[PDB]
Amino acid sequence: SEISRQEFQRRRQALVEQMQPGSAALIFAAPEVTRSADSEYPYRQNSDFWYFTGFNEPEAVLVLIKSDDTHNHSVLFNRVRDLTAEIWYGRRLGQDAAPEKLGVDRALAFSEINQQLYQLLNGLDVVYHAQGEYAYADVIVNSALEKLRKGSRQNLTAPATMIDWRPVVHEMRLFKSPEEIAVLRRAGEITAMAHTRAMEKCRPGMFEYHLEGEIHHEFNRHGARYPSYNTIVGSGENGCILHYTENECEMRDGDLVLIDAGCEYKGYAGDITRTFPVNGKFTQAQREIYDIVLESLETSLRLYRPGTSILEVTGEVVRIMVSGLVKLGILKGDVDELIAQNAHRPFFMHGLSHWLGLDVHDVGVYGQDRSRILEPGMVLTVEPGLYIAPDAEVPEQYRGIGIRIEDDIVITETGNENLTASVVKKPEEIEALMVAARKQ
Ligand SMILES: [Mn+2]
Ligand SMILES: [Mn+2]
Repeated sequence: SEISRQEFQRRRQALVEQMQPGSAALIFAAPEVTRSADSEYPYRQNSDFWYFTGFNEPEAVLVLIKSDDTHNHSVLFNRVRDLTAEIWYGRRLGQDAAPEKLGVDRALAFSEINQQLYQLLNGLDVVYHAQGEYAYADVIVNSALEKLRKGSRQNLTAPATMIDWRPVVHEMRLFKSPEEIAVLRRAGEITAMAHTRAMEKCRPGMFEYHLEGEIHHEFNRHGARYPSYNTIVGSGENGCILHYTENECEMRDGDLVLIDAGCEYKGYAGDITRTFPVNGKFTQAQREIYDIVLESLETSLRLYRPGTSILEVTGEVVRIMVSGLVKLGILKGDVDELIAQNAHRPFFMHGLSHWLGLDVHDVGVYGQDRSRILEPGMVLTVEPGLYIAPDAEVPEQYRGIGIRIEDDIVITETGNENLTASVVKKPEEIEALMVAARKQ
């Protein structure tokens, strides 16, 4: 699945629609990033730029100009085609194929941007710019405006009003279209298949990074070349570290292993977290902590729908965590009192949900304490967890236990759709899965 050319145009129009007459929106592409010396990291396009263009190239600037309520055109600045640069690095689009390929009106050379941009801005009243996003962008836009302020003798005028378009654009990215939901849906299946794979390959003696390998390979097998974020494979005490990415330790029999890994498919992120026994059989202590986290997840999945909020559902989860923690001796006291004093924080110290989209931790306003009312189109993760420090003053059997069980969902008109439910989470199911795999 993917975003059709019709859709990028629709997005560009949706933004233009909100623009004031006599203005221009400048959206810059992401700079190339060094990994070491004359080596660069696999290029990743700025998410906002990509959202409107789907163009995976550096040194590109999309300009949307709006004259009035029905008159608007677009200018794209991108790299000039060049034969030496194309024999070495990859094929470029160039100004000639650009207008047709990217659905833009005019396509100029990036090398000409400083000679061209001020001409495009001259005479307008407003210019939408994400000031501070990129330093190279700030230099360009500022000198275009300084040329305009300084050239009144040449009859040039600079738009006195600058407006950040991020709030507007991010508010748009917050609500997914059916096309996007279809992409994310695939991102979910791919990530789910990867998680199922790790569970089936896991054996005591294997290193944590080995499961990172199996996960990344499965991503690749379905056309998702890169992970949306750095893979977490924390076994034993490592599972207590939220973003444990070193994955350097040998997975031992008896310990649990928490895998937090997601694929990047057509620019969209997949978040899945699954915790399971390295040996395929949960101990009673492990099962006791797991059940509380699983109930938090299952209940939240049941609760999430239009009308509620992340804050509201989180309350139901805190309640479940405290109740369960008291029953095991991890917490001591009256449930309602412990709740009121937020007694779960030393064990569950992060949010229950984040927006999900082009960025794992997607854009979009949450509202104070993430209280915003959920509406159809919003896509989020559902990820309860309990991390009992190795030196926590609680019954020994719970020390060094880290468990998270994260699903990705879409708020539908009546409830929500679970994009990552194709990878098992119930303990009997996880055990059955691992046992079936260990035959062969
Ligand atoms: Mn997440
Ligand atoms: Mn995650």
